[PDB]
Amino acid sequence: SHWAQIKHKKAKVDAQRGKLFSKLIREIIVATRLGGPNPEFNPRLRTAIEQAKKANMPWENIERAIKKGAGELEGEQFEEVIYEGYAPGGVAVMVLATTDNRNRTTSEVRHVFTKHGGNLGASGCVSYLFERKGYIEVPAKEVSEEELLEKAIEVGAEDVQPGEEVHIIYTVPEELYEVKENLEKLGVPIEKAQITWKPISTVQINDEETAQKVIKLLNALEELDDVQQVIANFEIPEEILQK
Repeated sequence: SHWAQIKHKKAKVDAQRGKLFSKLIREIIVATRLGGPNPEFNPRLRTAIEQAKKANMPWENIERAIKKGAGELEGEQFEEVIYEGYAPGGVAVMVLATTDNRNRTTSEVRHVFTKHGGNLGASGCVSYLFERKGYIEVPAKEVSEEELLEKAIEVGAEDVQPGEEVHIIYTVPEELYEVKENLEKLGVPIEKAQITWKPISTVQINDEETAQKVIKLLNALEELDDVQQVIANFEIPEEILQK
């Protein structure tokens, strides 16, 4: 279950909503800038819109976000940037950010890494330790380990890992939406469907001291509005101590 920690079905559907919506708004903006404001020719946008609706984000905010990503070109500038660096214990970290000011975000990220004993590196310092994959989340509460494990295989997934709160399904990146579609067509609810990076191997970290620094670093990166996803290749002995 190495990092699938939303604590138990989302982090907080009350105090944390502004932050979550801010990130959903960014995804709609970038999906729009990347494949157009017309969802019919934009599967990513179709999915971003759906996730926003599922999270109870006002439809007026969803519409506003699409106009911002399309009415783009001067007066915005949101782009996706990938940061790569190392946390203590030799743990590799990729950070997927969507920002309107790269220099600003880079400094915020660099500060976070340094504060926690890590080090932001240059483009390419860790990506060879990960692979780009489709990532699908399905609510544990609503399905079963057994039924889901079978359906994942039935649709033809790359990798599956049960969860206490969420089950995770990985796919070939180009087949992310095809798999999502086939899973919903079989009755499986989808909580999230997005492109992510998956470690090709993990780094075992047994020093409880080091483990805590790694986790605080990752948590700190998550607290940045500019950050969409944080991925690391650590391997920690079943520990819930902290976020």
